Amino acid sequence: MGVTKTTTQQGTGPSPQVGQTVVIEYTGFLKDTSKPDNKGAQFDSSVGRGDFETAIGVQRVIKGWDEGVVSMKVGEKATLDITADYGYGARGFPGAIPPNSDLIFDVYLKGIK
Amino acid sequence: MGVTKTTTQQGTGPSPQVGQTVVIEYTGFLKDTSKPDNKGAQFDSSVGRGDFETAIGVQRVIKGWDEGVVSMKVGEKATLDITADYGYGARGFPGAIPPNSDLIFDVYLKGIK
Repeated sequence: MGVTKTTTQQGTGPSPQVGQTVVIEYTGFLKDTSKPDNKGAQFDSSVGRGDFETAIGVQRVIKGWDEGVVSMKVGEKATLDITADYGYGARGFPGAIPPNSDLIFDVYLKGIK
Repeated sequence: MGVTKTTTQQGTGPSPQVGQTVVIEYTGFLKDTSKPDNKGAQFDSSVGRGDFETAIGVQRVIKGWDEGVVSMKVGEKATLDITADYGYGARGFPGAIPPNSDLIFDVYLKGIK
């Protein structure tokens, strides 16, 4: 239950494998179960900044992204519900994410380099 | 070498010990040796918002803050040069801190609880 994925658009391209570079568009929200779609405050997004690129499965992003994205296919849009332990944990990230925050991300997998 | 400190204003109050809670004002920059004082892009600051309060020395914040702040006295202003090992490490934070980034922080210790 560290990360749960909900598919909102099915993709049919290849699925990322460990070490490949993925290209994603994303928006992140603090989870709040009292709010519509459990989405609390938006804390980050690639929208208007440029698609985000990272090698996947090699701990260069949070564990929920490493595990969620390798389960996706290019073209897929999904929402990842990530527990604090699979996100930024007790530290959080100062200025953006409080300690012990569950997270919701909309993720669109646009490519594998 | 994990964190090195330049004191820019001496403090004369008490110094924190491991496990105490500290009150700090800070600004964080990506290290960029092509820029004055090695300060690249500013990614976060408590200036204009409010002070950051945390238990110190117990891995609630990056190692460079744990060691750097413990070395300070209340009233002290210092600049910390923090290696990636002592900062946010291999993940960083998407759109703000790349993986394996050295960091520069201005820190100002304003209280111990």
